[PDB]
Amino acid sequence: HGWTSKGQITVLDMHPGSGKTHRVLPELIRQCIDRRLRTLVLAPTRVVLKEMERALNGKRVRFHSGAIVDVMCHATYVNRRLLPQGRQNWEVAIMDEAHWTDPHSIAARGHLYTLAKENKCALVLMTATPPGKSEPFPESNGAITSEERQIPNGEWRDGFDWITEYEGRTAWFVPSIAKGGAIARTLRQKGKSVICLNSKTFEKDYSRVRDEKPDFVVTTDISEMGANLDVSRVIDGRTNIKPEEVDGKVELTGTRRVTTASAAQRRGRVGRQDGRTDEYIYSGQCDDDDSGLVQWKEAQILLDNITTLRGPVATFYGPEQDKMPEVAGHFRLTEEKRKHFRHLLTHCDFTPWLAWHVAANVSSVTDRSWTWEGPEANAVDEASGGLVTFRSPNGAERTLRPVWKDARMFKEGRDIKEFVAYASGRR
Repeated sequence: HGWTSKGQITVLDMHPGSGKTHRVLPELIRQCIDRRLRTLVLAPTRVVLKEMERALNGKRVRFHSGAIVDVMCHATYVNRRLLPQGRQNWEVAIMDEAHWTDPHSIAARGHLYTLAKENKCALVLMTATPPGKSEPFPESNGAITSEERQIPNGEWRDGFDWITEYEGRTAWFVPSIAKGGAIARTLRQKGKSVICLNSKTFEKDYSRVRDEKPDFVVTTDISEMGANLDVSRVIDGRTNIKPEEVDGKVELTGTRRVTTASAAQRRGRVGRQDGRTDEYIYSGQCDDDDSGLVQWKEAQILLDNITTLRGPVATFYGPEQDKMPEVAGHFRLTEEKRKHFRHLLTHCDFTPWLAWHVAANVSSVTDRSWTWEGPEANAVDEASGGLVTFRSPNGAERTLRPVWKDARMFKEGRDIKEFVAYASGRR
């Protein structure tokens, strides 16, 4: 009765240096291929999928963009299950970097957990910070000196000489793309090479880190899911952006303290070379209560729409179930509305929150009046001056003013011009 038995859940929590990708994953897959089990492997990012492809060199595996092993991203798995026909089951599921609080990652591990509890598959979660109780300063075979210092929260001129006098390469974690922009401006002004990694740039620019060896990588939490930045120092203000639903709108004002699992992953970027002691420089405390974030509602929206009313009630993975904001099934859509939802998610780059509000409520898929018929206060500032305006296909001038306002559609990685392409009926 081993790890590939239907209903077994294994958590592999090993640190860097224990052979996870190059020794442990290829052995897990060899056993699955030997036992002729249909096997699913989930990577968080295409970057990690490329590493797996190298580690699984010379095995019979299908990588998504004869084989009984399928390797794909967390998000690809969820987006496939939103299709009527995308619902074949695997007998063994292995999820890498399974701590990610991206909504698709939460719903993926919730779904696989639900199947494993109904004895439909075996589940392996691989993460150094399994969901549940975390420690901020885990001991490993890595050497890390952790020290608390005041850290700039934006541009600085004088002081903080320890930042620029350090010899060797740094990863600086920032709460948002905007804050990262500020830090990168000052670092470049002071003669340092900088690469910015975030939701928008990670998949394209991660490879530049190995190639260019910049003095600083200025990174959002995107780097907490398997990024090997080859740095000797982490700078960590221990903050993140706080997307939350307030008065029926998604807001992006100010910040929250990172979870302990997040602080541990940020610290976890260093300590990778046996024999070398690295630095983790931090400011302030962690906060484990992230239950107020819109990510839990978004993950329930996805999980509700990749399970059936007939199939028994789905849950988030073990301890995350306390953070499911409504009774399971609450956000389930009709086939017809789920087709609209999936289109907005996959073709229009909508957030789950906004794709759900639109698909659930709008009179028809080809209506765009919801983008200008909202309350006055839902307008968007235009960089060039005034409020954002566009022309409908009928040629009428509109002021962008959506019925459902999600601030994430207008900054933090997304351009207003892509949303105006939707609203103007060009997408």
